[PDB]
Amino acid sequence: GSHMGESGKIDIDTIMTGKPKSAREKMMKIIEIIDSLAVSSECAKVKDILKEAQQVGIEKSNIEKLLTDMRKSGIIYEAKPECYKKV
Repeated sequence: GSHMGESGKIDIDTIMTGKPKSAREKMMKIIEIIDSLAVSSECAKVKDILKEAQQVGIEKSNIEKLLTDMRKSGIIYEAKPECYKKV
């Protein structure tokens, strides 16, 4: 913005150095939807992520294995059935 800060102990560089941009292009998109849905919820319903991510063109098989990778990696968590929140 009018200033910046660190991404944290993880960045974009560490991804794009060993993955195509499609990694960030999806990763960021998923967490954007999760965080946008979570912005006044305990969690984002993956039903809603399934809606909006199929609208950005992500496949439901993608969304569900992506969400799975994310919760299992610690990029997000569940804490409710079918409802996930950006870490």
